[PDB]
Amino acid sequence: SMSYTWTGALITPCAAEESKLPINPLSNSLLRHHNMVYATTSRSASLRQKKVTFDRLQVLDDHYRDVLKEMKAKASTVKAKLLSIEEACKLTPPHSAKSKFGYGAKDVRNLSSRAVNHIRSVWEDLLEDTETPIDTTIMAKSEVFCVQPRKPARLIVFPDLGVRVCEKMALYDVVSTLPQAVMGSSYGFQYSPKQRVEFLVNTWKSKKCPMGFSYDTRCFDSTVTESDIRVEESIYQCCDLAPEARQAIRSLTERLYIGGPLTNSKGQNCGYRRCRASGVLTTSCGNTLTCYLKATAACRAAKLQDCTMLVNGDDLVVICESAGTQEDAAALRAFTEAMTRYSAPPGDPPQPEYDLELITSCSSNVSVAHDASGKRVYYLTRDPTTPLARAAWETARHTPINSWLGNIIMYAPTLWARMILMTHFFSILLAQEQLEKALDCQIYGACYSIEPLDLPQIIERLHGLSAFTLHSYSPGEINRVASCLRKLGVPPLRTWRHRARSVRAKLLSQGGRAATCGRYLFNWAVRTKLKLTPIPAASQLDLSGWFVAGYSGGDIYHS
Ligand SMILES: Cc1ccc(S(=O)(=O)Nc2ccc(Oc3ccc(C(=O)O)cc3)cc2C(=O)O)cc1
Ligand SMILES: [Mg+2]
Repeated sequence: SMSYTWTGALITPCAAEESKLPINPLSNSLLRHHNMVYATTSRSASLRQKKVTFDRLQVLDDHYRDVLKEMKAKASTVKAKLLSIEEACKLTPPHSAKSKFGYGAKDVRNLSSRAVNHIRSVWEDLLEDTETPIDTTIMAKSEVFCVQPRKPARLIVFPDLGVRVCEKMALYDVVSTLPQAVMGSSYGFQYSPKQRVEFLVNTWKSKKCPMGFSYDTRCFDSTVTESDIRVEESIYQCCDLAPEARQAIRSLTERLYIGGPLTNSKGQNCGYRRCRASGVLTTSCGNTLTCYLKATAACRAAKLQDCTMLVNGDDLVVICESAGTQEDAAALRAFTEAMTRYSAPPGDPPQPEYDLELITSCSSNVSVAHDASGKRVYYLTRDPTTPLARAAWETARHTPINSWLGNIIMYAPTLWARMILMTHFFSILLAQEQLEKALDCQIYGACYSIEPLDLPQIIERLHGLSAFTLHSYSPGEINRVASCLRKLGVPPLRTWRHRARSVRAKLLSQGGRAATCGRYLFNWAVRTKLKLTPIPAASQLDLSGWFVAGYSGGDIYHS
């Protein structure tokens, strides 16, 4: 069927939309070619609609059914709990989109009577009505990028706040534990960056002759069929569930997940969706299961040998035993035709890779550097263009979510995160006296509130002390960074080193945690290297829930 149907009403913004990076003294200090940075707006929605609107072709075979059963066998071992209204409310980010029924995220978090009572009526409605398509809002997403040698806006679709809290009640526990139970080590979100690198590196070295490839599905959400979503529900249904949770899942599947009506911000009927909605709780888990199911079966169809996969939502990376250059290229092509029949045609043409550093997955790649001892150390990195562009935008404009903070956290060991992001934001924060103010950022889609001053302990725990001593990065990595800086008009190494020494001096003079940030985060900026010993606070850190599951588009806040 058609992924989308349109009435002709426009996808409208609900306020003024900024498209250009402001000329700001602070941001200009980070990136000078401000004209290369732009934010997508509803003005390009029409372009996106065209690309995501098409008929889906799907042919299921024995391999598909075989794998599905294997997956359900594992799902069968799970017992999901069903969250209380209060537990669900507490999972709503403070900046979550308000309800059209007289209450916002704040009322939900504070368990206001109007919010809880409306939430209860919505739940009761899910138990009683198994057919009525739930309404959803379609909006053009506002994201920042750097121009290329421009991307149209992504379209997000999400139900009312009341429904969102109900989703949490019925499926939060499911989407948090089912993926790992069914997919085991193949489930990417259970890994921290370091553990992802470890898994990838060990898998790679475990092959006699490794061959790997990332597989990019063209607009994955739109390729998801009604069949796919019901297959997804069938897996969820193998879980031991509370009666009400079971009905809620059945109802949400038919009324929301398989599709439904689209309404713009002006309240006008916009069209109909028959594919994955980007803004529901099951999107990450659902996409991961779907991608995993299709790929695993595609692998069997292509006769790839000793396949080891890593799936993060619609992101897939496979590492196998090579059968030789020619055979590999043919097998990859067969794999692709298999995925195509399953309704997951390729966007960028997949290509086999024989150098692990050249494989980009989850927008990142593995690279190696050296610690102070001179020992090789693997770590996760990525082209810094987008991170830097967004860092600039966030410097000039206040944003609910600070991607720079998440990038410092997730890419702490990288040359660019340390040289530029750390230096830039700490100098600004120290100057504005806000080192103590907690800020929100996202990790695998979930929102977290973090204190910049705790960064040293966080980095030590997630990446190890070596994150503060890496040097001698790869020529490929160094060149990518340097070319990025020239492209965006970002100051050179020497400028950042000078700025870094300057902030480090100040951080040290403040004592306490600031001093710790100065010693560990910027030891790279000085010749007189301080001794970096284990930070006591890094022992009493509970960072386990950070890497349990993916929640992008799931409106999740972890506290
Ligand atoms: C966190 C960090 C760690 C070590 C150093 S270093 O000064 O000890 N060595 C390097 C300094 C710059 C660099 O990569 C660049 C970056 C920018 C430019 C440039 O501005 O053109 C040139 C080389 C790579 C390395 C290395 O150890 O491999 C600087 C920053
Ligand atoms: Mg894709």
